[PDB]
Amino acid sequence: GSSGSSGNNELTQFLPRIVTLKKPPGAQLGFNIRGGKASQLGIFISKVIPDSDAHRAGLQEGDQVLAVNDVDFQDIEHSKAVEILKTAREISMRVRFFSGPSSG
Repeated sequence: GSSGSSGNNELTQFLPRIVTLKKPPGAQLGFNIRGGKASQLGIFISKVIPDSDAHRAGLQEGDQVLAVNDVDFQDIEHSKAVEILKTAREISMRVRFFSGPSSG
């Protein structure tokens, strides 16, 4: 199953956002994913096509992918992360700010 929240909310602070993609007919994600081999690492926005749904969705090299379509992306293979996204008709992963206000 799948459940969400409807209405209206806008309080950016430290909450994970939802980057949903529609993906047009004849598209290909529009970005790559890095991190993940065997250890665990994480699935982050390796690269984003400068003219894709993600680029528009507001994706930025760094937006860590917590989970994708419920499935967690904390301990998953790269290919899987690539496959899932692809296979998955509709992309709906959980991302969140993974960078402080410039340490120092």
